[PDB]
Amino acid sequence: HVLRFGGIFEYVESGPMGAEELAFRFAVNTINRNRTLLPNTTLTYDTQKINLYDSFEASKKACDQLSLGVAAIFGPSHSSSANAVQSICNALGVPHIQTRWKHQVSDNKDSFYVSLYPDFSSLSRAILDLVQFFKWKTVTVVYDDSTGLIRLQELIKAPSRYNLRLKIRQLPADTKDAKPLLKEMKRGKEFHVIFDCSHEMAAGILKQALAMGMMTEYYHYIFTTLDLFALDVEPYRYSGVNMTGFRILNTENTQVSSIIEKWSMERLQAPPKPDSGLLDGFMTTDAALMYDAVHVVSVAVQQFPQMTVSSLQCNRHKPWRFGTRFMSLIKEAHWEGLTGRITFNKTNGLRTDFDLDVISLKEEGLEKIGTWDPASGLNMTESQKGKPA
Amino acid sequence: INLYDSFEASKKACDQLSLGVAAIFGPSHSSSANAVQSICNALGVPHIQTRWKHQVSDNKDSFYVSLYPDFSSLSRAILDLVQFFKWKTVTVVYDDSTGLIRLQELIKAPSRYNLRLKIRQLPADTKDAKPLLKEMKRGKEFHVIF
Amino acid sequence: DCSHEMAAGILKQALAMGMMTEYYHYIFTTLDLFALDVEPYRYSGVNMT
Ligand SMILES: *[C@@H]1O[C@H](CO)[C@@H](O[C@@H]2O[C@H](CO)[C@@H](O[C@H]3O[C@H](CO[C@H]4O[C@H](CO)[C@@H](O)[C@H](O)[C@@H]4O)[C@@H](O)[C@H](O[C@H]4O[C@H](CO)[C@@H](O)[C@H](O)[C@@H]4O)[C@@H]3O)[C@H](O)[C@H]2NC(C)=O)[C@H](O)[C@H]1NC(C)=O
Ligand SMILES: *[C@@H]1O[C@H](CO)[C@@H](O)[C@H](O)[C@H]1NC(C)=O
Ligand SMILES: *[C@@H]1O[C@H](CO)[C@@H](O)[C@H](O)[C@H]1NC(C)=O
Ligand SMILES: *[C@@H]1O[C@H](CO)[C@@H](O)[C@H](O)[C@H]1NC(C)=O
Repeated sequence: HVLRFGGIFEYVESGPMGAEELAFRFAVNTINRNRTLLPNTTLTYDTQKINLYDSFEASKKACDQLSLGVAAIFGPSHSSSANAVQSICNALGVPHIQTRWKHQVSDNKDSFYVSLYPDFSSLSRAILDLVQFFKWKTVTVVYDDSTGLIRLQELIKAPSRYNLRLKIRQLPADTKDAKPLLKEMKRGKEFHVIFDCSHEMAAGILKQALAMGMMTEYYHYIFTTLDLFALDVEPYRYSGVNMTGFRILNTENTQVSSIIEKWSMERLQAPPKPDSGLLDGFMTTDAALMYDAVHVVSVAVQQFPQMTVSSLQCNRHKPWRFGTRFMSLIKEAHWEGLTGRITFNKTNGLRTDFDLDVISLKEEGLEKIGTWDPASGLNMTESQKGKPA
Repeated sequence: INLYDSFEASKKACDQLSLGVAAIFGPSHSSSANAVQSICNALGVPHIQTRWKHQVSDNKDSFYVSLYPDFSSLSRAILDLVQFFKWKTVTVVYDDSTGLIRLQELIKAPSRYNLRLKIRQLPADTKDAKPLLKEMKRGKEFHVIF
Repeated sequence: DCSHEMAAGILKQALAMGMMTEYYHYIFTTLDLFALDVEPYRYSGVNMT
């Protein structure tokens, strides 16, 4: 048996394609081999290359894929294109997967989509638990673009409950012009910084702060990104700095590291950039989310054997006859992947339960110092250091 | 047009441009206006937006105008009013998260002056303002902006 | 008190050790201070003389 998926990827001109497409093709190859699941059915796909930051081209490619006939469209990363693809697949009833966080409209009435990216409400309360553990009074939150203010909503609302002083600054459009901003932060004399940006932006900010001579024993940085292992701590390890972040890729598991070395040769197929200050040979988190997304789609479609793909039409409003049952089978599968266990909130379809672990910069590198959970709060080995009778 | 349906707005815009018009005065909701703006920017037809929507910082569309006042200038006017009134502690109360996009200069203004900020969000329904007003009275501050 | 090559080496090691603050003041007895790279330390607020 055969089954086709819908892949939409915002491509880059020249070089290799995006790492999400590499993870998608590698994951399809590892489902087409290694017969743990899907014995009677093989999986094919169809990838399209759409324009960066456009939604009409995304709608055209989604209608081309739906006229071709797919099982589930794997949506893009940009917010407006994901909104358009969410609208068309909601109107046609085809299930949708998001590997990237988008701004959720509160009064939107859609139910034909899931997003395996962790919710920033739970991430924001994880940051709140970490800043409550460190006993801070004045903190400065630095973001890059305005939508991050949506992503740190509970951090903004948290001075209404505690005695936490909080200042907020925005990084400029030019990535190398942080020197006035870091000069102002050095003049203001704050030593408690929460950065909210991508890992490449965080690497550029950290390098320009090293050129600023900022980080010491006094300063302390908390990064909201989940790609802290992509950075190199070689020019920052011996300076006594307490960079702290969150992780979701449980590299302690052996099969996870097997996936790491299975993706390492395709990573080094693309040339690295040593000037960027990024450690090559490591998974970005969205590739792991795409891997776990198509794996949980695979274990959901394994339970449904009568999956027939119909070439639906955008110009008509005839929904798929299997879309409701397939979505109501997707929305509860407890597949164990590279991001820990995967569960979906049944109210909205957003991933709100996960097992992060907090990492910190030690003198030997980045080490795991604890574990965050939504129900269990924040248990860590440092708090359980002194436990006498 | 239906409530919050970007594909329906896309289909109506396609049918209307197949009928042929000069310019389109699009919807009042942000996602459908974004889809209609992208479609008419791809097809060259001008767009006129009445209500403010969130602008993506790196969208290269140039076939659209907006007639709501820009919320950066509104935030600067609000900050001018607050700095005229000589205040220290304020409570920003919003309902939709895009208001945090709208009043971003007011949140950045503690880096400028010695302004104390308390920011609260109204609940999902409309009749449950009373617990927020009870928390407002119990928090013992008076300068409230909505 | 060293050569300018050892001065560049000890300056890179001091940058890696977080010595490049406003507190630290450095005096070099070598006469080749323009031979050193002025770029990665001139924004750190150090006092090199
Ligand atoms: C599916 O999505 C739902 C989204 O609506 C999830 O509901 C949300 O659940 C979280 C986690 O339980 C809630 O988080 C926290 O807030 C409560 C306090 O709210 C209390 O005050 C509110 C006042 O308006 C009420 O609305 C609440 O119902 C309740 O009256 C805290 O008690 C929680 O605390 C954890 O954190 C604090 C420190 O901050 C500790 O004191 C606690 O002991 C514990 O350590 C949370 O902070 C959230 O309120 C809730 N609702 C939303 C977002 O609207 C739902 O859980 C989710 N389900 C699954 C399965 O994923
Ligand atoms: C920073 O790290 C040191 C050693 O790792 C630790 O003793 C200290 O408590 C940390 N925090 C601060 C604020 O210095
Ligand atoms: C997590 O919490 C449990 C008890 O709640 C504790 O036994 C365990 O040691 C904690 N994990 C770590 C890494 O400290
Ligand atoms: C460093 O030089 C500045 C002048 O630029 C001076 O104000 C400051 O006191 C000096 N600091 C030390 C530690 O010598």
